Amino acid sequence: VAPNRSDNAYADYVLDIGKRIPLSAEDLGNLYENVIRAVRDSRSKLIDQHTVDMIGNTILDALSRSQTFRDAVSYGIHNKEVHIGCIKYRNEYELNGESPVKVDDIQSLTCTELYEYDVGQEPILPICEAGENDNEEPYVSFSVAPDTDSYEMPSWQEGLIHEIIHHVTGASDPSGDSNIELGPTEILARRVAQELGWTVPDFIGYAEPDREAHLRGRNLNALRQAAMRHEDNERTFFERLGMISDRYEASPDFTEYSAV
Ligand SMILES: [Zn+2]
Repeated sequence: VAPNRSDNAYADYVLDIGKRIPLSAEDLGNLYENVIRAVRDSRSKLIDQHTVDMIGNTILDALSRSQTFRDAVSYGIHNKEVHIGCIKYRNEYELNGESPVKVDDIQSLTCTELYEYDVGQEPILPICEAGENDNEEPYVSFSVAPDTDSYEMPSWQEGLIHEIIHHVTGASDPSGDSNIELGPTEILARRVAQELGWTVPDFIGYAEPDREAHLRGRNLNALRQAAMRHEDNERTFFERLGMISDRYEASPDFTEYSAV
């Protein structure tokens, strides 16, 4: 009666059901407050204030201007998936397997090492996923935010929304090595992007080589931009990043960037 969480058809199945109780002005008003709070409470797991702002602004803009996003969010709330206000955000990264880098610790990385090797050989990669901690509290881990007005911004925004859709609809990515279908999560993310005017490349498969290479490129660039935003505080930037990646609570006020 219901499509598999992995089938393309799951996308329209959840939207139709979400439409049944649409978000009212009051509902929306409360979701704004909830989102602000969750983003605020995410600060200890994010890299800088810029990323905090971009995450917050992106979600609020999506709730505000995307019918699809509202429907997906309303579905979650009314049909026993995740309430958007429960999701917190992280910038977890991991070491790359093929990287030749002298270091073996995120904390000891440098800006030069990000720019030294191109895609394939970069030192670290973001963990992009929708997961939960031991308390079953839902989180999104995602790339640090690129610069305002960077080429990478719309794709980064689309990918952030993608991860949120995993929690909020229960939708999954394709079952295997899918080169010709996006899966329901990406379909929904792409519809949101279209409604919001976020230009992204027109891929047809979740795992087609061109998509893989694009994400890799986008992520490396976002990270390089983030590191450069904190060039003066290089050592503490990477300390904060390794700390997040080691799942420790970092300063909610971004102490490691203060004048001290
Ligand atoms: Zn996914």
